Amino acid sequence: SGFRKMAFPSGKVEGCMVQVTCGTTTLNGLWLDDVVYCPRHVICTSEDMLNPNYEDLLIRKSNHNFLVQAGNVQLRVIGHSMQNCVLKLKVDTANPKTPKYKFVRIQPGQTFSVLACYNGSPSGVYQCAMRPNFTIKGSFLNGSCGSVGFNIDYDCVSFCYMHHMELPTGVHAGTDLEGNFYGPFVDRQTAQAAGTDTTITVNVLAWLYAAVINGDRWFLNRFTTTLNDFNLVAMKYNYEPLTQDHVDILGPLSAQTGIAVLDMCASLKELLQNGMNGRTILGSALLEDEFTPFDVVRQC
Amino acid sequence: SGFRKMAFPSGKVEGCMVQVTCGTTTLNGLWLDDVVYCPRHVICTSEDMLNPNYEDLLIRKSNHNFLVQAGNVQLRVIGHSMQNCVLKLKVDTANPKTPKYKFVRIQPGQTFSVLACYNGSPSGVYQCAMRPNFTIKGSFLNGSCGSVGFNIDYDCVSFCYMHHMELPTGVHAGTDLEGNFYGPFVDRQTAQAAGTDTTITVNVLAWLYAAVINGDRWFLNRFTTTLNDFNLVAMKYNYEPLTQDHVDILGPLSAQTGIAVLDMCASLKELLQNGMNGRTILGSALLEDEFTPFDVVRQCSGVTF
Ligand SMILES: O=C(Nc1cncc2ccccc12)[C@@H]1CNCc2ccc(Cl)cc21
Ligand SMILES: O=C(Nc1cncc2ccccc12)[C@@H]1CNCc2ccc(Cl)cc21
Ligand SMILES: [Cl-]
Repeated sequence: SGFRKMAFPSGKVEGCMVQVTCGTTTLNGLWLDDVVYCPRHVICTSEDMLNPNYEDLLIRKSNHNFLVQAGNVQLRVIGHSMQNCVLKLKVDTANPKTPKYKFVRIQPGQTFSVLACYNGSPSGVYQCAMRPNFTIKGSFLNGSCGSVGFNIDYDCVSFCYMHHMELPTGVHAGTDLEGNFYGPFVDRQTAQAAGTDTTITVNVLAWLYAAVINGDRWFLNRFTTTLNDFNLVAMKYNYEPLTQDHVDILGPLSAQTGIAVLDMCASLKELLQNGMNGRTILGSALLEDEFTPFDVVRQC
Repeated sequence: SGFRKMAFPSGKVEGCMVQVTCGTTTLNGLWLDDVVYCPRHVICTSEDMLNPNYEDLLIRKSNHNFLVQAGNVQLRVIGHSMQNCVLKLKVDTANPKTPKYKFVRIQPGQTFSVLACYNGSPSGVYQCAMRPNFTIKGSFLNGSCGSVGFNIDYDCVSFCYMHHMELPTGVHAGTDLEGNFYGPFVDRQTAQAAGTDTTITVNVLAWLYAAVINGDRWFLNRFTTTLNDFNLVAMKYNYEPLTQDHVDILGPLSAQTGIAVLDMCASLKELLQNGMNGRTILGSALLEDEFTPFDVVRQCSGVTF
């Protein structure tokens, strides 16, 4: 029993964290096999940042301009290339701690663990979700760029996020490990704003099933709803539309608890209408949306 | 910016997790140097759990009865002894991945990271607090016994908790790494209940400072209070008493934000008597008490390990 916001054990990723320095800029890199992946903005100066021409800045660099430190050992850079917004630094040593890995691009609503690092040193691990507006509500200070988001399945690490920047609202933007940004963001200090954030409906429903599995049924009701009537109500509370894919995904949890997805959708509509009335669900006074249906099945 | 429930990086502890199987029971062990530490209830089965004489059950076990698996390698047990509610299995091989470590007993209100394991394999890491009633609101299923709680200070891992059991309310009970239970609990299948819990006041204040550091000031007010008047209010809302030690501990956060500890106490008093009024603090509608003052400073300063 119990339900916690739980991160994947970070050990497999800790052994990949390195410090990357180019001039006065220092940030984190991910050392996998003989390549160090890091944000390409490590080649920018604080002023260059408004309209950098990364191809122009990169062509002016040599392998020896990149200082890569793995613990107390300096790695030798023997090549460099740019793939979208990530810089790939070929090094002369394969990381002996390289786990079985994959690069996966995730969709909004997906969750992942973040290993927050400063100067190539892991400082903390927390759990995140890719918001529907493609930002992440992380906890990052200056120097955290290059910190990565990941999931572990079996002994395989799926790297899904690399931290690049903080937006004016305090939320974070980054790329997959192929350098493609999540969201309409660019690695430039130009005026950029996150779109209106919405609640991840499928995740809230999954969390309501987790509460039912943990013995909490107070919020249930005798009502059901159509998918269209649910979405009409959900939209008014800034909740993401629930698609038939989401309904299908909740099938296992619906079968396990005996509560049909549209029956749970009706409990959610009523919770949005009434609030919680001094009650909590799984120790929370708000509806939690950073647990996917997969996380719930895995943890419960 | 941002404030998350953040655990210590678990890598140093992952390299210590092993599977311990004795009879029909399989649980987790902590392999440090040439010793595997695990709950002593691994020697128990069905009849045993009811009324267990652990000295009697342990004396009949041979070393070869404890199957210890470290990854895909079986460790050889060359000795066994019991220290309080923890079983120590002497093995022939020192763990080459043994980090710099200490065994520390923590006090209620102190936080730690838990590396939840099943079959000697780490499955998740989460941050939690030792409640004032000595339970932990963890997330544990069957097979999680032997999972450990820890903090990291520089390069030294301080092991502070070993998971032993789940109480009927879904909360968890365990021991320090010397086998002494936190709380009035015993490792036996019997009627046991967690006492009425209280809110960790110093931790709520620390979290209010974290909210101020992150730009949330709506709850601040012009008022201050005496420590005695605050404690009279706090006792009414099942909040732990705030001592002068707590006030001193919050000094750095008070100096950083310009909000005196007793000034933040008057904010807490108004929040307790009036509520949040539809507003949230750091994305929460409840007052969070599982971040210590040190946790807030560490996260808002970026300390690495
Ligand atoms: O955002 C950035 N860094 C940070 C990243 N994360 C959390 C921070 C918190 C506090 C200060 C900085 C933080 C850098 C620097 N500031 C502008 C900028 C513009 C574009 C790009 Cl791609 C990177 C950056
Ligand atoms: O509590 C225990 N294990 C667990 C531990 N954590 C979370 C669980 C969740 C669900 C089932 C078991 C769980 C064991 C088994 N039940 C009786 C018992 C009595 C005494 C002792 Cl010391 C251990 C135990
Ligand atoms: Cl480093």
